[PDB]
Amino acid sequence: PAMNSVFSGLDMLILLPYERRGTRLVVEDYRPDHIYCIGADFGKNQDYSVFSVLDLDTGAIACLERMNGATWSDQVARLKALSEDYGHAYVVADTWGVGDAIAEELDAQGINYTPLPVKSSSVKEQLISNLALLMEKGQVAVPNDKTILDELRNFRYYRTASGNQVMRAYGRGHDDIVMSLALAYSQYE
Ligand SMILES: [Mn+2]
Repeated sequence: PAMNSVFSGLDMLILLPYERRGTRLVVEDYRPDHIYCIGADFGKNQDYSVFSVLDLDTGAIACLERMNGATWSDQVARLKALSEDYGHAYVVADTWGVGDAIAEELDAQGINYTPLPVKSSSVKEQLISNLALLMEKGQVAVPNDKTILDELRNFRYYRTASGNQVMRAYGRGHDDIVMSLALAYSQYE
């Protein structure tokens, strides 16, 4: 890792085998004795949407769905399906800048969700520092997928012109997986 890497506790990340079923990485099927939530980062234009199903009883990701270019309505429909598959799991939705259609459709489709708008660097810092702490404590468990692990590895610290800390992907990379995971783990106790 670089000097400015955010996830200094990557060595304590638990790596889980999975089956790739289309856009889903399935670690395990629904356990009805457990309670789940889903961290949801939507894709605005050609950005990736990522939905991370977290078993709140074990702290392990059960399923992660990722794609780009899906229509807004299809993103909501895929989220509905995931929620229903995991016992009407509640969605932690980053509602910031998603547009009226997704917001309206979450309600119109009766999706079980709570808003967590990632509306500033301060909110992002809260989410990320919680994920990083849980990770160092050996409480984060994710599909053992190189794309996921690489996005975590390449998440780094930078300073703005005003001196404020920001966190983002190295180079010209993506962080939708990082954010989806952080949205899920925001609920984990
Ligand atoms: Mn994103």
